[PDB]
Amino acid sequence: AGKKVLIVYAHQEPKSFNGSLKNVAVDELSRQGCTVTVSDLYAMNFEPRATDKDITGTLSNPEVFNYGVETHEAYKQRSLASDITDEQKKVREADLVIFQFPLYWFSVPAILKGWMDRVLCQGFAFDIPGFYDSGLLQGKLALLSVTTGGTAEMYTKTGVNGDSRYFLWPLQHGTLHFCGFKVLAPQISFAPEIASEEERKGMVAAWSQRLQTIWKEEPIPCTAHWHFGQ
Amino acid sequence: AGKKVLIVYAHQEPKSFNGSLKNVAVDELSRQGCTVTVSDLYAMNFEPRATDKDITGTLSNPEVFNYGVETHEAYKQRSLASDITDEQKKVREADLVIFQFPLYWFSVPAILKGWMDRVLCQGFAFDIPGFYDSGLLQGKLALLSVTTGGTAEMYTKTGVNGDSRYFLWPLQHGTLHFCGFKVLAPQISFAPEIASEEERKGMVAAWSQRLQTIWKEEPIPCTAHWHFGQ
Ligand SMILES: Cc1cc2nc3c(=O)[nH]c(=O)nc-3n(C[C@H](O)[C@H](O)[C@H](O)COP(=O)(O)OP(=O)(O)OC[C@H]3O[C@@H](n4cnc5c(N)ncnc54)[C@H](O)[C@@H]3O)c2cc1C
Ligand SMILES: Cc1cc2nc3c(=O)[nH]c(=O)nc-3n(C[C@H](O)[C@H](O)[C@H](O)COP(=O)(O)OP(=O)(O)OC[C@H]3O[C@@H](n4cnc5c(N)ncnc54)[C@H](O)[C@@H]3O)c2cc1C
Ligand SMILES: CC1=CC(=O)c2ccccc2C1=O
Ligand SMILES: CC1=CC(=O)c2ccccc2C1=O
Ligand SMILES: [Zn+2]
Ligand SMILES: [Zn+2]
Repeated sequence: AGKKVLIVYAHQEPKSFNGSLKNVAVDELSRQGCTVTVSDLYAMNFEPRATDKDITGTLSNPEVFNYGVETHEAYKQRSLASDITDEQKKVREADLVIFQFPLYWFSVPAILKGWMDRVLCQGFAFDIPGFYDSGLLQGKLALLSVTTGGTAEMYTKTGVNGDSRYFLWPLQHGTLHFCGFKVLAPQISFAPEIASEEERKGMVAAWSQRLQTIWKEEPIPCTAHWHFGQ
Repeated sequence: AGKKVLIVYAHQEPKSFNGSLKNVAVDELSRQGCTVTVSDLYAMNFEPRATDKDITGTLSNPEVFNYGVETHEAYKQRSLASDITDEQKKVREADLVIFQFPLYWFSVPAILKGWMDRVLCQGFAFDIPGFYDSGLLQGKLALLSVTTGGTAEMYTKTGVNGDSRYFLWPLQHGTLHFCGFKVLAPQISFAPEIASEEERKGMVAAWSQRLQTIWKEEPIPCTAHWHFGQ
């Protein structure tokens, strides 16, 4: 049996370092004989806003709209917006979910944040109780491929931007692990725009190279200690 | 003389605890005689996507689209989308910027993330010469008024969600401090949905009451130590 992979891609320019790191993952994983699917959010013009338009049935409480309550109900009633369910299908079948994106304000670009806000709804990605170790999407793997504007030094404990693991907390722990995902070590391609053509090629190569043995990797200890190191 | 406050509001329902917190802020601040403006993102159906549409006119390089470069150029060129500039006019005139939003995946809702991604562009919010303590928007105050689903205990250093100061890093340090803002201690109305009518009123009341002396408040030492250290 093989593996299914979903690459949530968030970048406007196809000729970008992000586009390349995505094409690379597709080429490599496909070469391995893996089933690959890519969600080019910008190309799809994915709706980032969480509104009442995400529910197609009668609202539970039309007087006071509570997005969480409504989407949770909609998911169970199979009345969620189509674009939401489409992504949920790809995630449900995936064994590995890779997020390819440029660092936007120490987090993910708005279009990607919307993906996470609307797709990973209650009932699908988690329950109460049913998060973190017992998240509904448990068993699946997750990996963040982030390119940055700042350099590696900038992202050290004593660096101006602080340790890179600090901003990974919301994404890796608060989102991914919360949904049950097993987080693999993030892939951070530091300051490509500053790097030389050769250094860039090295970063792209390093990605492909790592992917060759991606299925043999063990997930990181998604704990507060891993991110902050007390 | 006088004070200007911009409240970037991010919530779908006017009858929500978030709507109430925003309304109260408008009340107290207006009572104080302050100049108050509110950006109801959802009502405005604000565009969270950072696309080429954000630039009006000829792109500096239409062959390869680089958002940060295109926008920075468009800012200096006065070729940015009106919806972005409008928000920039408000921010530039404000003395205090309050963000009212529910916690979405240890961060801000996608619509709000978009506001931060598109409005706080290079040339306006920051620039190679100035960031963090030398950020372009230096001198201005900033405050995050966030409501959470999880209780306070869940947000302790030894809790499931970890210390609240952890998820605040990317927002307070990575975004606000990066632009030069003076970050005031955040206001976190923990699990309002779970709280009793009595407890909630206490949360709302604490919000307005705090607003009475906001101008006498000292900006928190936005350091890594503050967020993670002891
Ligand atoms: C809204 C916003 C917020 C931001 N927030 C942050 C932040 O919080 N922290 C931070 O550090 N940075 C930040 N930045 C910067 C952002 O992280 C970088 O712009 C981004 O990571 C760069 O990646 P890119 O794909 O856009 O690269 P590109 O601009 O495409 O640069 C890559 C270069 O490599 C070339 N190239 C493409 N493919 C290949 C290939 N296969 N081999 C060799 N060369 C190739 C490209 O053509 C180009 O010359 C922000 C920028 C914006 C617009
Ligand atoms: C995509 C998504 C991601 C999420 N991620 C997180 C996360 O990372 N962490 C986390 O902890 N939670 C998370 N949540 C939950 C979210 O943080 C909470 O649902 C939200 O903060 C609750 O705030 P609210 O304004 O919607 O409250 P409401 O649902 O409006 O509840 C307030 C209650 O008080 C009533 N009320 C209204 N006005 C007043 C008033 N003036 N005085 C008294 N009572 C009043 C309301 O009608 C209601 O009964 C997430 C939810 C979603 C949809
Ligand atoms: C927040 C931020 C930090 C960077 O180091 C950086 C470097 C180069 C371009 C943009 C950015 C940016 O927006
Ligand atoms: C991450 C997260 C944590 C909560 O405590 C919570 C509570 C109620 C609804 C949703 C959430 C949520 O998404
Ligand atoms: Zn974790
Ligand atoms: Zn800071």
